[PDB]
Amino acid sequence: REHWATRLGLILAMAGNAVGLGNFLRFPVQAAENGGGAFMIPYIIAFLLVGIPLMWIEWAMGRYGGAQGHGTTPAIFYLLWRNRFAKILGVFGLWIPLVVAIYYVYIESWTLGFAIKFLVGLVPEPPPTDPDSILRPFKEFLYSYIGVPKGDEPILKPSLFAYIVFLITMFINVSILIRGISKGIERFAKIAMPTLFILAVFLVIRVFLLETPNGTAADGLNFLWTPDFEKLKDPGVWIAAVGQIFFTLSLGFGAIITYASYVRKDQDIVLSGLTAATLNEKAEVILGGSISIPAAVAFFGVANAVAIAKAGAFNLGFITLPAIFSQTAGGTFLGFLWFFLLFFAGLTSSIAIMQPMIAFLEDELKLSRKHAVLWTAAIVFFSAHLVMFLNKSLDEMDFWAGTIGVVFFGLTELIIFFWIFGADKAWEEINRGGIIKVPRIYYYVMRYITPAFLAVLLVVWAREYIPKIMTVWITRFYIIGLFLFLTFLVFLAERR
Ligand code: MET
Ligand code: NA
Ligand code: NA
Repeated sequence: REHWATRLGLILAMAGNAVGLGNFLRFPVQAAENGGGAFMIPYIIAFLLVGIPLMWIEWAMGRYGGAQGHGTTPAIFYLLWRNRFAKILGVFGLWIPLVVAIYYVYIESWTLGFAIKFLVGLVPEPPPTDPDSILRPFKEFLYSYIGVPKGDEPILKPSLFAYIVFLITMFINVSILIRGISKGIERFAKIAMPTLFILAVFLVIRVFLLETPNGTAADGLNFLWTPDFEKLKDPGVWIAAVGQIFFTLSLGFGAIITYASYVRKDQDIVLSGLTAATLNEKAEVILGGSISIPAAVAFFGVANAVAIAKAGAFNLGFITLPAIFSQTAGGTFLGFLWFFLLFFAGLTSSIAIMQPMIAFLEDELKLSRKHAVLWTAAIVFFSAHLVMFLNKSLDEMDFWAGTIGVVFFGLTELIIFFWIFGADKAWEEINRGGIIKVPRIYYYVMRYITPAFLAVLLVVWAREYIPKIMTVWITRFYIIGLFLFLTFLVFLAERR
């Protein structure tokens, strides 16, 4: 079985798995929509009670399975719980990263295409002192690239350039993935993560220098770090906080498990997972939180920044921030750096979510690495046409697979590992070979606090939020077919 070549490379590949678009696009939106600093008290709490324990649990399950040649949750759930229903529940660990990949690589292609056009200077030229006169050209720029209808008709018409960039992005993902774990993902992570850090630091420094008559970036930093204890009672704040922790840490996507399956049987996983989780949080709260919101607040004020963030997740990243840059010296090249930062973040994360499907085809169906990568590329590329041309299909996939799915699967893996497989056996497997050992209190957090926390979250989410959500049926129909297809592939694997 393949294994990570170096200790540093494993850490940077796991950091590249965690540090993604969610750090710079989803997190600023989630923070601004939920009270700014009010979002930060539950966030930190969730990171301590859910993020860190589930990270260690997914690392342990990955390495345990990889020691037996299984990097995917169907086989791993069966090894932890010899039952056919465990294999069915494992199918979710292939279904989530596939559906997430279908729209995540497409969003990644957006960043690459915007990076290209901004580098070449093919950007709108707003008239040099109206907020709408500056925002509207970039709103049309994004709407033309993805093909947003001027009305609400549910058909999208992406530009030919966007489609070509999507093919190029799929090609780039394949070129990295086809070279394996050590010579592909690891070697590229060693390059992308320093590039990602440097770009983020330069953007943070440049944003800190922004001052307009409406405020400064310091006001955005204040808003982000001003506590609001009156929101701690709101369940919606905790739902967003835990969902953001799940998303940003790649928990419940099956990616951490698959990556950890290439960690050697005796190599450390406690400090490694802790370092990767800490690197992700530094990138998120320090770097991600200091670019979008501070620049937005500096130009528009705290009032309009929150309103723009409420306009959607893409508005802050693809319309507002490029427009704000368009009013500063050289801001087009600054916008290029922003989208290039986003692209490397998306790329290091997209290779991670597509590795589970690759690992299943390699481990269980005995396909070659080339054919596993190429067939995974085919399934993702083909299925992506649904997201490309059917309006609001991307949102439905992110809800079922990337939002409810990850929390349900996180509770599922925790219960299989710490309740069915054995709390003491799981604790021994987590701490085995660790350069440091997990604090004793976390044993009770993993056994009682985390599953009770996640169970209450899911119950609240089901009773209070999902009935309202219940052409979206086309997307539901298709992703159900994807689950049946993976179920059939699991059936073929066990029959072999
Ligand atoms: C594509 S891996 C899941 C998302 C990733 N953790 C992010 O923060 O963007
Ligand atoms: Na992240
Ligand atoms: Na990434």
